[PDB]
Amino acid sequence: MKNSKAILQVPGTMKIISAEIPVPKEDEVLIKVEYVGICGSDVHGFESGPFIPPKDPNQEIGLGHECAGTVVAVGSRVRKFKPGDRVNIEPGVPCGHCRYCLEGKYNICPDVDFMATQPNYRGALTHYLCHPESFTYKLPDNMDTMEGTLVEPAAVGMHAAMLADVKPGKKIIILGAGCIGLMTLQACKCLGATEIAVVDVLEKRLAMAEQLGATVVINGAKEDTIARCQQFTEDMGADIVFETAGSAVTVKQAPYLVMRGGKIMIVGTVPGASAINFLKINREVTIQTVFRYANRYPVTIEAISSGRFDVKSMVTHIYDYRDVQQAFEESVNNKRDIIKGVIKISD
Ligand SMILES: [Mg+2]
Ligand SMILES: [Zn+2]
Repeated sequence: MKNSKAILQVPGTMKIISAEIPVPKEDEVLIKVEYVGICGSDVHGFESGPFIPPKDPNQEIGLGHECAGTVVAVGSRVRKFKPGDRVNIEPGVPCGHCRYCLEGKYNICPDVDFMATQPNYRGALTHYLCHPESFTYKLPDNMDTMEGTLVEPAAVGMHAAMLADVKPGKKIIILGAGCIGLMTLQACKCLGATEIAVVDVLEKRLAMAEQLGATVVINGAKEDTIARCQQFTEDMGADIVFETAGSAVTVKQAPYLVMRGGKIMIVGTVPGASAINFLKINREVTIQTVFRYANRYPVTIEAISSGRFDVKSMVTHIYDYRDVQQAFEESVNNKRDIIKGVIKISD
């Protein structure tokens, strides 16, 4: 009957204020949010605010973009969905008419409306929200709304592996065993790769990498990453190197890890500049940045529903919605022990 939202009142400080229940436009669904994931971008938003200040002096800055729930109402022209459907949402709604949308790259649309961002700052941390039916997806019966929430980061890794043309016979190195690195690992497995090395510095993440199917795990703090990778690839380098931690160490490392003619994929981020040794990759190596996802939700939902892609095992912490402040503090303070945290929104 009533709504509320968690707002970034000032960087580092969340609270929950009242909000009106949105009315779905004729092509939208109205969803009762049940789970909201916490990823790097939300934690950075909590710490710094959005990097474009709101045009409005006292704009209510929402947070959260990975979410799922149950349809409560639908707009008058919605046929795909009905009240009671459990769904997730793809949080980036592109313009649909620019050169990039029309060319199959809507993810890089210059007018994408992405949750908890620039023009509108609509956060998924709320009891009720509206979303276009075209970017909402029904969950299989064997997939709960917490799994539906984690389709979004899984889609990030799926898009990277698909962009990279992962295939059997391609040796893969994944730099980073955080959430996105583990998603990329499982995506590489779904695309048939059989030799996957995963590099991180935390033994708990490498334990999870091995559980999720890494062929070899390498602790860059206790081992020589370049030497161990050269052994892994028989001194030839890997066909594909994924950089997923967004750190300077890893990006600068990837040139030394890839084979001639191979690919380096930068899965998101990299906030600072990084010095690249192009001499080491002068034989037609490709470096490509990877940005969110395009047309990946169905195949990712498929992969999770089948059991081949395990997102439930990645959830290490579940926070109640009214405890959202601690959820974001711990996501900063105890980053060491969190693979993936989610926020449960019950009444
Ligand atoms: Mg995400
Ligand atoms: Zn567009």
